[PDB]
Amino acid sequence: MESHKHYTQSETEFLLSCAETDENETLDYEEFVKRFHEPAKDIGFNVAVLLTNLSEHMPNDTRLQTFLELAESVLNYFQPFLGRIEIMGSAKRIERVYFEISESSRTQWEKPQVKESKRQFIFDVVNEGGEKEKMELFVNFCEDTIFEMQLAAQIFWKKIIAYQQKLLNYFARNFYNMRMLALFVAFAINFILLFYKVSVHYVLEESSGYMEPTLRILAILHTIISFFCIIGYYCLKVPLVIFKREKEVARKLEFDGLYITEQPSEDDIKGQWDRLVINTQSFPNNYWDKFVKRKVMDKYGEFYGRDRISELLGMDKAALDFSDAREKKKPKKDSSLSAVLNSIDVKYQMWKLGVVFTDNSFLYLAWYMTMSVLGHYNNFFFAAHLLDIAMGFKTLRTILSSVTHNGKQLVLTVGLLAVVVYLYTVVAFNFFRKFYNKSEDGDTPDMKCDDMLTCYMFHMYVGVRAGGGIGDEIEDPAGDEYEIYRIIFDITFFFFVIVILLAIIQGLIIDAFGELRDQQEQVKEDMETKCFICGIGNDYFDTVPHGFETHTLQEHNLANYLFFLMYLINKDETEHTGQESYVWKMYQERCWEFFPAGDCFRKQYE
Amino acid sequence: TMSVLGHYNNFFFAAHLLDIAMGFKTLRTILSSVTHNGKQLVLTVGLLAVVVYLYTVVAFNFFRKFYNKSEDGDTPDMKCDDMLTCYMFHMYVGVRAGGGIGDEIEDPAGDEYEIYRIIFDITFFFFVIVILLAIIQGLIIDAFG
Amino acid sequence: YFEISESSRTQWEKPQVKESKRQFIFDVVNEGGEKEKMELFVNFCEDT
Ligand SMILES: [Ca+2]
Ligand SMILES: [Zn+2]
Repeated sequence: MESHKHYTQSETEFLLSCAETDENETLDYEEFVKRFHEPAKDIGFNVAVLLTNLSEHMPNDTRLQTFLELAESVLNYFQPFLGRIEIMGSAKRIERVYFEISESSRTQWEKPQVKESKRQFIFDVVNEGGEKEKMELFVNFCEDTIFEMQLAAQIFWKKIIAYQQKLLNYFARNFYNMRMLALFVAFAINFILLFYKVSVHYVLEESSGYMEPTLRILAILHTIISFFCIIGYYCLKVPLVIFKREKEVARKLEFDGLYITEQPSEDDIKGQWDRLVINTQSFPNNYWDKFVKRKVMDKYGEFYGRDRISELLGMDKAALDFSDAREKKKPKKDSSLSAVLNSIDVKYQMWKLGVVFTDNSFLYLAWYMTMSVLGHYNNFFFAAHLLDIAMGFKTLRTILSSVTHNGKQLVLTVGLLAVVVYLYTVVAFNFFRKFYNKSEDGDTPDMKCDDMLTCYMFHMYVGVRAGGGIGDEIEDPAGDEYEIYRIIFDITFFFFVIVILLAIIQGLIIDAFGELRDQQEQVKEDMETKCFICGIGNDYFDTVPHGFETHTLQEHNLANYLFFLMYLINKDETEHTGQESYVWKMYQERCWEFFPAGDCFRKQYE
Repeated sequence: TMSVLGHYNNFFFAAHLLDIAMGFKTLRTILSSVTHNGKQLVLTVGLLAVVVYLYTVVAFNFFRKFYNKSEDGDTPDMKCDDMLTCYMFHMYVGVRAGGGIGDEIEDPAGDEYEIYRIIFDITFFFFVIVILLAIIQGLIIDAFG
Repeated sequence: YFEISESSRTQWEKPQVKESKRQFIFDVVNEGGEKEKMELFVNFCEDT
């Protein structure tokens, strides 16, 4: 401690004065730091927040300058522990509030799935969401993310359950690695299936042993890995989506009265599926708000009937359960002795199944599993697993979303194409029917136009795909009886169908791909040259070196805002400061006017 | 090294004609364009290979009696009677026929697989010819632009 | 105000200096923005 260049002799002797000397000349540094560091850390963080507030408010004071050099000598330890937010409220001015950030919160934020959720939120809030619901979506994302961080941190009856929990946690932790291994095994199976031949009798001929049994080995391994992937997903991401839906339906019940006063429509299947379990037993299982039932009861009980509310919301004959629990409640209760199973609520379980079977990703993994099962029957069904790279990469997802994007325009252009092909078909069927003789020697003429449906199909199957119309494959007229009419027909066909409509669908898909790529680049450039919270711009902060960088990484950090919301939630109110209590009241009343809309600390002060 | 190799075989001096591409400006622009959207080009080519492979396996299972590339024979030159040969024939003819793959193999002309064969061929000419090949074309043209 | 040498003018009129100048202009207006523009310009002046 005297040679590590971080202590002078006075400090070294002051620190040896704190020794224990347990009669053998030995100190236990373990208990030393377990006893002498935690309160020191807490009060040091408090005084560091005080000094940082004083610094960021009153600059350029030599006495405060030495105070600040000592302050930063201390802050070199509390830099990753203090966070700052710019609130706008209760004073008509920007206020820099400070708070504590937990190492656990930092780790759970550094977790991968949290980063994936963050990038997805950024993308779908800059693409679709504007500025009226931007803060709404951001606060919803913060809530979903703190729930996801809690889940990631969480990641005879006492012998099987404690092991199945560990197994599910391991699967949820290695879900992504399971996906990569599944992709690699699928590529291997497809390579082996490429090394193939036929004799009516399928055999893998191109190799000499060591390749037939490994195919079945990799097939059963891929099936096992697909089952492991779906099991890990069901315990890693299903909690998040069911929590989102529970929060949505609970807030619709509380604020809007979706199933009390403004009953949903008949086409919205989501409304009906939520009405299915607005009255279940354990309705808020993941929203951590087990009192939305009593809240909506107290809100809509004196107008629509308290008994009616209690029967439509579940928990019948328990309108006095609150008073019974407030006055001489029961201490506890054993689970059961004869009812080991069926304790769960079948209604809520069916609701969970119905919400996971329309997740658009659980469905993808289910299709993956069924394709593996079918590949066990016929090995060539493992080729469908090669499409996993299209969903794994970015620009491939862009191509797929492009071919899906202009869906209605594509379908209607294809319909118009079919209609012009049908019109050209009927004119060729009436007039130019002696020219559709597809034979070289015969002598049996293979007339493709001597039937309406066959002629229409020959048209839609040759004339659309000949690249030069339809006349370049059937016989040339070469006779002054229908020459001019036949040529005008063929040139009009090659004009409207080949170089116009086919080109229209081509350009439709190409422009959809270009638009999707261009929106992605615009989202990237907006995140790179514009602030998310305030959105003042980049040239304003491009005055001091790294100005915009420090502004977006210190003052208006989305991670800092999320950590501040987590701190307010875990703050144990009646201990909030003025600004913290104000922000908490705004968050409870769902107003979000405390975000800096068109101002920042630099724009407000010097 | 190309000059040294041209001393061995004189035709290696043809590689020196590419010096104008680096000497001029718009030619360097064309080369930097074909290099620019590199990852997007590679991944679009991979997706192209994948759809060609899927169309290959469906043609290999169902429409294998139509790949008879002969005029007189009498020995049938079946190009689809092997998986790798069928995939290669696909990636080598159906991508570059300009009108799909059905415009070079025999017409079904029979009410047994006619509708399925035509839907297969029109979907091929749609996805591979006038969509994905067009996507790579537009990628390079837009990089140049 | 300052003095400019005829030697400096000639070496600036040299061709490779003009090539380096145009390359710097191109790759400082294309990739470089305004935060590192003066950095790149001073580095170019030293190289030149
Ligand atoms: Ca208080
Ligand atoms: Zn900002």
